[PDB]
Amino acid sequence: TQDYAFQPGLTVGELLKSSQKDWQAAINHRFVKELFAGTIENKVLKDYLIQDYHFFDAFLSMLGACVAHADKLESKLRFAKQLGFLEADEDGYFQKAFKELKVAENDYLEVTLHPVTKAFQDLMYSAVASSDYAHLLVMLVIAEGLYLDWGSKDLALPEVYIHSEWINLHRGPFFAEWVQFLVDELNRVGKNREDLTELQQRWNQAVALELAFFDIGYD
Amino acid sequence: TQDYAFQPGLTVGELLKSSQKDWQAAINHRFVKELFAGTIENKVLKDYLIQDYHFFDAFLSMLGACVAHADKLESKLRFAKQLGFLEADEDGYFQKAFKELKVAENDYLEVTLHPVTKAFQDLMYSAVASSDYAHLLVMLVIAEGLYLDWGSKDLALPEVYIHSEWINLHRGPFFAEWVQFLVDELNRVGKNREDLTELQQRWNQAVALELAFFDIGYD
Repeated sequence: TQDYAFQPGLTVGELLKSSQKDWQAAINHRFVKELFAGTIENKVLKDYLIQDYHFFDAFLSMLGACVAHADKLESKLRFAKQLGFLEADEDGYFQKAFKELKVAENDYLEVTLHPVTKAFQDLMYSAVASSDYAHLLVMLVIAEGLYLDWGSKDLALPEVYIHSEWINLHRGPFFAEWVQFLVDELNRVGKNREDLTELQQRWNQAVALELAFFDIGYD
Repeated sequence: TQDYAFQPGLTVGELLKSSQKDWQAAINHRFVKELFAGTIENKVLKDYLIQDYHFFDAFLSMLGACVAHADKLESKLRFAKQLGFLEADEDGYFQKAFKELKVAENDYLEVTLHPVTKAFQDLMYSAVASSDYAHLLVMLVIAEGLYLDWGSKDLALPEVYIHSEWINLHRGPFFAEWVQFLVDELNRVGKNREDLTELQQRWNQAVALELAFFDIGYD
């Protein structure tokens, strides 16, 4: 019944059923509302972005691990394409946002990982350690799929670059096609697996952490 | 004493000493001579490129594993940048070259891996399996460094695209800077390692395989 910005199919559709409350709470979080309105306080966005730049570090590693462990050359190449985009456009955003928000390089070194950020990294690095494409895809479908689901909201875009660009990085046909690729891959490789319970446990925990992460800047 | 297109430094400089004969034989191979002259037979280039597109598959995986296992975010990002380049420009070359040489998708599925190609993949996938950044860098410094060393030769470039573009993909300031990055990284992480013998054994075997690979099209 629940609609999403992507077409979940069978396996991802099944995984989504147990995380619904967390998923909906995340995409309708205060953070998302205030970002779209342009009303979000700089201190809140700054704190979120500092923690998120650590997410991004482990996130690149997951994409790398998919290039390493995907079973199809075409899939490897699509991951490679996304990695090039992230180095150019997403890292570019972070550097511009930190300059605007007056975050020096060391003002990044010195910020402690929030317990949620630490939990998320642990979970991401365990997917890397598994060398298991399905476990990596669980993490990526959630991170990218949930961000597409809020990014795709029918709300007027805010005028300030540091607001609009964070939305635009998680919105639009290129990102939507990428998310559907990830979903299609998890449906492909997830189809007949013995360890669906383990995948579901990872899935549910990662959605919970996505929701908790949005509270970081409001602490 | 031996000059290279990159500055080897300490650790890479030491590794190079035991592979000199193979290295020089590879960069002065008939393949390289005939490619630069534009005299290489289509059948020879085709056979080489078909086997090389399997090298490229495992090669992307090694780059991915470096994004996953590099110890610095800046390094991860440089690997991510190179992966985007390879998906765009290098895969693009392969698709154009196969079209020109009339190699159908299935004329790729059906070609057996040459024993050298198989050996090289095994060695590349073992570096991936190690999750050890130094072992991955050994493989990448050799693959990219040796290709820069022949690609950088002071010989007039041939006129035919399928010849010139294979040279141009392994020549020039962007590729040279990439190779020096890789060397600098191996010098950084290789500096104090207990398993230098194991790294040297990998190194020497990979250079030997690079040399053998050039004979594939002449078999």
